[PDB]
Amino acid sequence: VIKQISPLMLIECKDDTSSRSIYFPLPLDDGYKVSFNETSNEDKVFYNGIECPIPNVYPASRKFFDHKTYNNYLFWCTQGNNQIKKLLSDEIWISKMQIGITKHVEEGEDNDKSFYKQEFLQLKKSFIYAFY
RNA sequence: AUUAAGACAUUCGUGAGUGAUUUAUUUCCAUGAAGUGGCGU
Repeated sequence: VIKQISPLMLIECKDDTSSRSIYFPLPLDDGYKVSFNETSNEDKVFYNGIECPIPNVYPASRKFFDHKTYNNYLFWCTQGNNQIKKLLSDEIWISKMQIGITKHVEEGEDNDKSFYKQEFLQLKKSFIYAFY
């Protein structure tokens, strides 16, 4: 019966019929322009293996890639009026840590495993999961 | 039938023990039980 299942989508349903804003993770080079090998036979890299031509990442806006200010992996993106709308991961999801026990009242039970910690996530109000 | 299912942050636990509303302080200071005699030169 089931033939095709689309990847799970993050959909923002705000108000009215309007439209569904499909949210995607930010590509790992959002505002970074990578400038690969200027072919001059020199300055290669060994990626645990064979030749690879020395990526050069610039802030696409010069300096170089500073990894102390790299946060494209904490962002989610959606279609805009010719610019990318960036939403932080912690705004989409809310995290909760739950303490759980077994009251164990009785008389002779061994209190040996009566404690656990559970992480529960909550999607923001105007956010739904969807797939085809 | 899906890295699922199942599980009270619960059991025990006195806001309690010690502790003078006590110490210091004159109901005292001033003050006359006193004044006058009267009647017929």
